[PDB]
Amino acid sequence: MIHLYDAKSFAKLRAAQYAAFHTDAPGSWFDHTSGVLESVEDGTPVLAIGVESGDAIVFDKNAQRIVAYKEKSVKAEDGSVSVVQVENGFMKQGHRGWLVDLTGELVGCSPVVAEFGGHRYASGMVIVTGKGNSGKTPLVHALGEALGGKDKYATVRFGEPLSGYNTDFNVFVDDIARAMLQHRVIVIDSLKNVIISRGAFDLLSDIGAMAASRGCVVIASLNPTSNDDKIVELVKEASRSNSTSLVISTDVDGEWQVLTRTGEGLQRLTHTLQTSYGEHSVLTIHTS
Amino acid sequence: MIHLYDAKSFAKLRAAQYAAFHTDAPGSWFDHTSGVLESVEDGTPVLAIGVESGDAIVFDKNAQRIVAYKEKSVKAEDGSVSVVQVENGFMKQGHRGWLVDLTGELVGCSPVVAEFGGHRYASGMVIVTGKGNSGKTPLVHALGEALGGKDKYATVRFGEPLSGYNTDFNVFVDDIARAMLQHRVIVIDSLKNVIISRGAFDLLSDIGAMAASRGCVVIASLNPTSNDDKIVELVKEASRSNSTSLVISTDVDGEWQVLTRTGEGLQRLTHTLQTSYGEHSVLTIHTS
Amino acid sequence: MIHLYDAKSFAKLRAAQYAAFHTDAPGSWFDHTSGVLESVEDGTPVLAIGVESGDAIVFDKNAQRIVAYKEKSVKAEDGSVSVVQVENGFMKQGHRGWLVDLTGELVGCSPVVAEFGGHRYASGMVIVTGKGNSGKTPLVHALGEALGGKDKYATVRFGEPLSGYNTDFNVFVDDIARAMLQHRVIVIDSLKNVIISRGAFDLLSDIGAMAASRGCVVIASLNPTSNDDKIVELVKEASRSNSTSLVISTDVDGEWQVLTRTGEGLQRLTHTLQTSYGEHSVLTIHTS
Amino acid sequence: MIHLYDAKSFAKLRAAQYAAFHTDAPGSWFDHTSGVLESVEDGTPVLAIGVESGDAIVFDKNAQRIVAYKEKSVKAEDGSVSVVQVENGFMKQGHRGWLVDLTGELVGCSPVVAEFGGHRYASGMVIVTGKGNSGKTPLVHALGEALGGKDKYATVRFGEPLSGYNTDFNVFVDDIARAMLQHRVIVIDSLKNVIISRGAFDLLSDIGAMAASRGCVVIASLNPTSNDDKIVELVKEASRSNSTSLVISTDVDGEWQVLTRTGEGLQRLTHTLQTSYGEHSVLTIHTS
Amino acid sequence: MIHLYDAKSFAKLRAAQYAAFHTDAPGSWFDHTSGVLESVEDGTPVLAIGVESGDAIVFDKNAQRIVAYKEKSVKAEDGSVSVVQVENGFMKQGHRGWLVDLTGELVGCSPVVAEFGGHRYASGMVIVTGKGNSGKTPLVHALGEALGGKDKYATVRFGEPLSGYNTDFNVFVDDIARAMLQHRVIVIDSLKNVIISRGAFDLLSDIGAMAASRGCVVIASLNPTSNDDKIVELVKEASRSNSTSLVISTDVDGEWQVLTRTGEGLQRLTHTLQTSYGEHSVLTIHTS
Amino acid sequence: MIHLYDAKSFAKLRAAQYAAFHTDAPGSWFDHTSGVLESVEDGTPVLAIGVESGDAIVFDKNAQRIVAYKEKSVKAEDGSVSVVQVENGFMKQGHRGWLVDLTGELVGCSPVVAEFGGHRYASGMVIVTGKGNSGKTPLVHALGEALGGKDKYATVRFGEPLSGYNTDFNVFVDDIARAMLQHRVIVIDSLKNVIISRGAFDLLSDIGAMAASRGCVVIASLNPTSNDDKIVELVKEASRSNSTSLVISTDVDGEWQVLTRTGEGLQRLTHTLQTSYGEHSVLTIHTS
Ligand SMILES: Nc1ncnc2c1ncn2[C@@H]1O[C@H](COP(=O)(O)OP(=O)(O)O)[C@@H](O)[C@H]1O
Ligand SMILES: Nc1ncnc2c1ncn2[C@@H]1O[C@H](COP(=O)(O)OP(=O)(O)O)[C@@H](O)[C@H]1O
Ligand SMILES: Nc1ncnc2c1ncn2[C@@H]1O[C@H](COP(=O)(O)OP(=O)(O)O)[C@@H](O)[C@H]1O
Ligand SMILES: Nc1ncnc2c1ncn2[C@@H]1O[C@H](COP(=O)(O)OP(=O)(O)O)[C@@H](O)[C@H]1O
Ligand SMILES: Nc1ncnc2c1ncn2[C@@H]1O[C@H](COP(=O)(O)OP(=O)(O)O)[C@@H](O)[C@H]1O
Ligand SMILES: Nc1ncnc2c1ncn2[C@@H]1O[C@H](COP(=O)(O)OP(=O)(O)O)[C@@H](O)[C@H]1O
Ligand SMILES: [Mg+2]
Ligand SMILES: [Mg+2]
Ligand SMILES: [Mg+2]
Ligand SMILES: [Mg+2]
Ligand SMILES: [Mg+2]
Ligand SMILES: [Mg+2]
Repeated sequence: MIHLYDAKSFAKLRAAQYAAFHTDAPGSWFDHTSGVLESVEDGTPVLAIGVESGDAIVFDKNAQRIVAYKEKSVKAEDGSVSVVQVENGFMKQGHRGWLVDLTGELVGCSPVVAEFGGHRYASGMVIVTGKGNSGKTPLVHALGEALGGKDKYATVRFGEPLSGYNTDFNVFVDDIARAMLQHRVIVIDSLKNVIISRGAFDLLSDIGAMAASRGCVVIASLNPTSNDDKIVELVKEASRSNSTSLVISTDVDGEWQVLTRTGEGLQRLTHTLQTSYGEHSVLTIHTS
Repeated sequence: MIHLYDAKSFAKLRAAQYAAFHTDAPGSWFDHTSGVLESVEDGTPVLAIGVESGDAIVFDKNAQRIVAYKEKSVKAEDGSVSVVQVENGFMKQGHRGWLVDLTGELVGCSPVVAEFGGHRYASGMVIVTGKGNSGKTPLVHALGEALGGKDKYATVRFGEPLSGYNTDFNVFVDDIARAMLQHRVIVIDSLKNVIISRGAFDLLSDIGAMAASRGCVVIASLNPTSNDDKIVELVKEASRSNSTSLVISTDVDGEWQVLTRTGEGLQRLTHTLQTSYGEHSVLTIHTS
Repeated sequence: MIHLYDAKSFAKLRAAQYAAFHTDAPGSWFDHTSGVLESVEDGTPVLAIGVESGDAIVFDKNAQRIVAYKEKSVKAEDGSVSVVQVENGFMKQGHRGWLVDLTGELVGCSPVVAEFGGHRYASGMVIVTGKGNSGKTPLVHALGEALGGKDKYATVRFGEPLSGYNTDFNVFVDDIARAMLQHRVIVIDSLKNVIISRGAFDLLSDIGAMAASRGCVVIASLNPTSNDDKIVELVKEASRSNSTSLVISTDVDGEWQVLTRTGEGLQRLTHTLQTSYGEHSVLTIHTS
Repeated sequence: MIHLYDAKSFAKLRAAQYAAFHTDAPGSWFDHTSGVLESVEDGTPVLAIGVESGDAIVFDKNAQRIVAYKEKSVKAEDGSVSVVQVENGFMKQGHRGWLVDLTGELVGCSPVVAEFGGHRYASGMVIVTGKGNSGKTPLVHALGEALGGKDKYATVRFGEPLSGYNTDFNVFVDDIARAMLQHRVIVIDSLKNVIISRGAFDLLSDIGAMAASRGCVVIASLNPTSNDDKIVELVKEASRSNSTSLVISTDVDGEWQVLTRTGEGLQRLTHTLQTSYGEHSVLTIHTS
Repeated sequence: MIHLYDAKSFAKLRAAQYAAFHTDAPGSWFDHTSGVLESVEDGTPVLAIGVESGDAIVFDKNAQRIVAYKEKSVKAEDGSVSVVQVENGFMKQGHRGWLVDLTGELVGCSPVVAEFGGHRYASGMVIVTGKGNSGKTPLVHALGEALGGKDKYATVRFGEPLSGYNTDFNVFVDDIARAMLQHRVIVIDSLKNVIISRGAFDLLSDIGAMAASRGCVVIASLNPTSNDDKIVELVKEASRSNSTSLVISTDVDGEWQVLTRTGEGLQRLTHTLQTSYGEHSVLTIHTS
Repeated sequence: MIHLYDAKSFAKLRAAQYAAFHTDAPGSWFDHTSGVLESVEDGTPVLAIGVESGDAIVFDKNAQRIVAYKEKSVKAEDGSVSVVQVENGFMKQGHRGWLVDLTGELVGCSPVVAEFGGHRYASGMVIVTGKGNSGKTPLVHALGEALGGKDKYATVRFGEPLSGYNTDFNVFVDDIARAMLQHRVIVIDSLKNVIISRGAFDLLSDIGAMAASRGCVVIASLNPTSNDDKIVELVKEASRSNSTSLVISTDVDGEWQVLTRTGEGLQRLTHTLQTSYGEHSVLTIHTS
């Protein structure tokens, strides 16, 4: 919905957004939205996501697809009306994204998802990309483990000529919905096949916000299949745009740069990462 | 409708347009159209706006969508006939834009929306853009506050990987209609995802005029996701074209230029803005 | 229809075409076609024009849209057959353009629409364009007044972020049909939003001839939203092509060049225009 | 249909093709096909031509459109089967082009259409083009008169902002069919609006052969609306390709070059033309 | 179908393919498939070829189109199933290409179609192209005669502004099917209008193989209508790709180069051709 | 489905993936999935693959197309639900790829398909490409024989102007499904005609993973029909992307480089190949 502000309420909002990243307990936001989701009435649509065609499928709090749901409406504080209707396994009415309010008046944040190596990481979309054929896969997985911390991280595999990899876009989105609905730390191996169909385009556009709202982090690998020219710069551009945080390779081997958007209109941060390989290509991110 | 003129009536028109920006009390035009809107018969369509598909949805004076409305016509002074019909929540007949006359014979104006720091600002579409990754978001919000003055400004959020941001174009237009129907000062955070679908294209084309007619100002952020080359110049071009006023960054940090179209065939004005950051990235525009 | 010629009839045609611009009383052609139109049977389709989709709407001599009209045919001298049929507010049968013969055997002319400042001006399409952000709007209006002479000129407003401006293409064409059917001098403020949909493309293609045939002049503003490069030259090219006359800005401030096509295969003329601003940006074209 | 050859029959064919241009009486071929057409059964489809959409309309020997024609077939010498069927004013079955055999075994010719100034001219498509804004219209008309000789030439007007010009593609093709069915010399003023829709594309592809087969000549003006760069060379290229003969302007004023294809695999000829203007821009081609 | 191989069967295959070009009696393959075709049950579909739309028409051994054919299936050695069904004159089921097995286990060959001037020529698609406006038409016909030898060669005419030339793609494919079904040597004058519609694209893709399988040769003219730049090189590229043999012009007048693919994975051969003109542009290829 | 990991389970996965290529008995994975497939219930869909249109056809364990299959669902460990439904010979419900789990928890592998010349080769997609018109066909076949070892390799022929070659994309995919379902080593001669339709695009995207999952290797020829410029580098790029292993030609004649992806996030290997020709172009890869 839309929000109204004057100098005073605006200053309160910014402080709140600033706190959501800098002072809130890492992962607290995720815990909060988890509570919101489980309090939702059984059978209630909570998430709509677009499929390849452009239509969208709907899920409930248990990551189960909703096939039929008689039209229902809701009136917001803003005075706007939200309406949802699922028919024949497709959203007849409604919009893509979260179908229940997780944020409330607190919007425009990059909820702290985790803390590691002396740095706070934001939830939302995190694109790992840069100089082709580098160690992007090893890096997303190490990051997945580090940010998961005490928790296991979820892995969504898509579009790679390796065993067991799904290459059907509709299964892919189904995997993403389940992931964001049930896990704080998520890895998507190769966004290569997405970058275009309507559903695919919808994904670039919706994922970051969906994740940021849930308070989860989606760490996606994006190796520029394109040339080895300054075309990567265009990819890196289209990435800072659709991402909450960016992670790109550098001149120095094993080194990556992390560019984080800490929130709406807030300062963008940058810190470095040093990594090394161990047995069976398991990558480790040096902390201290 | 069309209007006829001879040297004398034309000179009267120009003086009137000139007055609408230079001498009218700031915000008076908004107040006037507000009165026109509330005098409208209950259930009467007042605004039609295109959705992604290209079809358009219709609203009444209370920003409530009209779903069914039996065909009805009206005969203008021009002799032309206006017809509106809504069926199944879509305009069966009519046109995009205001469905009731707010301007009358006084057209081609840039109604003064507010006065601040010794400068008058025009209503209509205001695009804030320029050298990528600058302080565009902080700037639209400060401007929102400044022009709102005694009033709160409305904020429409769209297409950013931040928490609570809607990424569905149809919700977006719904948010814009409600805003222009109820608030004089409006901020749209990121027009990035719009720039293309038919509805999106319709938006660039219709917004400025819809706002100018209402007498409200829509301050939209437009960070060129494109290259960091002279591609921004093309964006800045496509912006002077669809905007009533333009605000672009300069060589000097914190400094912006405001290019205003004061009205049909009237002189274009330019003045400078100096800004600075405070706590939690709240931007302040220096007045005196 | 098609016309046959031998050296002698051809010479008579050229003399007639030459006369239609050089010796006929300015505006006499308009008066003539007005008479032809009013003699048309009531309810008879006289003008068909394409809408955005590509379909076309039909009007009668009073600029009223025809919604239903049972198929009817006519046999020309050429032996060809003209057929018109309107159903559900759309041309089921027929062609775009004038649906009744206004020209007869006298075709390929640039009927003199007016005389001013010692120069004769042709009817048809007149595009005013050149070096971006110049005084194109002030210029079309001054021209509108000058060529209107004793008569008021009609103003069609479209696609500008100013108050009261229509931004819906279908209303636009409706405004153009009414204008050409009832006024000898017409101004279209901004063809910017047209230059593409089928209806829009149809417009560039049909307007000049429709106007030339009616004997009216359509003075359209065309500010190249494009770059500030030699892209304007391409616009200026696409303009000499679809126009009867061209008006472009020069190196010298306030000066414009008028390139006129005086008729089929006839000589193209060029003369200069000196202008200056007065109060409220009202432009004046210096005569003597 | 397809034809079989051995060295001997091939040599006979080439001699025949050579004769069709070099020794046959100018215009004899046209006379011959005229006889073939008038011997055709009444109501029999003889010519099919594509309209803008891609569908095609059918005509009889009197240039009257056929609206309904029950399926009918014919077996050729080749063993192939020709089938025609018209329903609802459109070819349900059949192909574009001549629907009755005018050529027989004698194909691949450029029938001499006329002789003038000591040169033989071929029937078929003749494109007049070159350096923009030159005297193309005056040139096609003089050529029309010269090649018409004792006969009047037919003039098809299309896509120019002049009075009486049709701008509807479907009327255009209707005009072309009637012309080729009834006149040996034809002028098409401006192919500018054709160069793209399916019908338009069909035209470039079919006209030359239709004309060559009939034994008539279609002299079309093609002023490159495009740049004033070496883009004209690309137009001149696309012209030698779809034309039987080419006529292009030179460095010298009033001078044109005529490049003629004398027949299948035969030598291409070139000769020069000197022209001058008289009263009312009537152009004259110097003979002796 | 698919074929299985080990080192030994593979070596047998290669020897067989090598034999099909180097030692088999020229034209023997054509004779063989002719026998296979005539042994086919009456009314049995034998060839399917795509029309402009993308659908395909079906023919029987006598080059007669099949309009209705009740679904029928066949089980191959490979275990795969072939199914054909024609309804309303279109392939409801089946695939493009030969509908009966002509090759068997012997695939990947370039059957020798003829011997002339001390060189063996392969069946399949032969594209004659190179430096624009050269003697391509004279060359395909001389080649047609030479390879036809004791037999007449068939000529398919398409897309040229000459008398009697078909310009309808559907008639064209109909002509090609009849040709390949009844003649060993075939000439297609101008593939210019094909190079794009689906049917046209299908043609480039299917012809070479259809011809190679039949054991006939299709000699097609392809004059690059494109620029006179290194764009011909791109055409020459797209030609080596879709052709069995390539024939291109050289620096020396009258000289051409013949690049032949002798078979699957086999060596590509090249030899030169010297030609000269006689009366009526009949070209002769010098043998001894 | 999605998989969850912590540092420990992740390390176990990587070791397992590493083992699938480095220590498992060559071809053991293929044998394993063969067992899984034959244990599948009769009539059960096991593989779905896209056809040109974009729809997909379904096969059972015997490579027989399924035409009708009443909707059926399955619940995975992940909690996700797999659903399949075939109607009118097309997948009404389901996804492209394997319809039964062959991998299980062991995903992201490059199963060793064979060992030869002291090197292990991975299953999945193998693209052979590089400097145009080289010995790509001889190379894929030698590789087919070498990797087949004790077994015969399967050969799928497509899009080449040679005898017996299928040029219909739908037959092609039918050939690929049968191959991957029944043979460990597969050769596809020319992917040239695929590189675009939806089905074709689906193929590039799905094949590698389908093969890797089955444990079979698809060796495809890809001669860049494109220029002879650095366009091949772009092809070589689009190839490393969709391939499990890459084989490209070098400066040295007969020499090729083999770039292998050994598994998810694992090290990429490179080794060289020396080859020579024998009789009838049979290529031999030098081992010792
Ligand atoms: N032990 C290692 N030492 C150095 N580099 C390694 C090691 N293990 C893996 N890599 C690199 O990690 C990458 C493998 O993961 P992959 O997903 O295929 O690559 P990418 O991130 O470029 O998409 C490769 O570029 C590979 O060369
Ligand atoms: N306190 C500050 N001092 C200097 N720059 C700031 C400060 N706070 C925010 N910014 C800048 O404001 C911008 C943040 O808002 P954001 O919307 O993400 O950027 P943009 O306007 O480029 O779209 C960033 O470019 C950030 O670097
Ligand atoms: N009094 C004036 N003196 C000089 N220039 C003026 C004056 N009044 C208006 N203009 C110019 O006229 C133009 C305003 O009309 P507008 O329609 O917005 O421009 P354009 O013709 O470039 O589309 C502007 O370029 C403005 O700078
Ligand atoms: N008497 C004349 N002397 C010199 N040029 C002339 C004369 N009459 C006409 N022209 C030229 O003939 C052309 C007019 O015909 P038009 O159809 O508009 O041009 P185009 O052939 O370039 O399409 C113009 O280029 C004009 O300048
Ligand atoms: N007797 C001849 N001497 C030299 N060239 C000739 C002779 N006869 C024909 N030609 C050339 O043969 C070609 C004619 O056949 P055509 O099909 O029109 O050409 P193309 O092969 O370029 O498509 C022309 O380029 C023409 O100049
Ligand atoms: N005996 C041989 N010696 C050298 N080169 C050969 C030999 N046999 C075949 N070749 C080469 O192998 C290739 C033939 O297979 P083909 O599929 O047509 O080529 P490509 O791999 O370029 O697609 C050709 O480039 C040919 O010149
Ligand atoms: Mg990766
Ligand atoms: Mg912003
Ligand atoms: Mg203007
Ligand atoms: Mg002309
Ligand atoms: Mg040719
Ligand atoms: Mg090959």
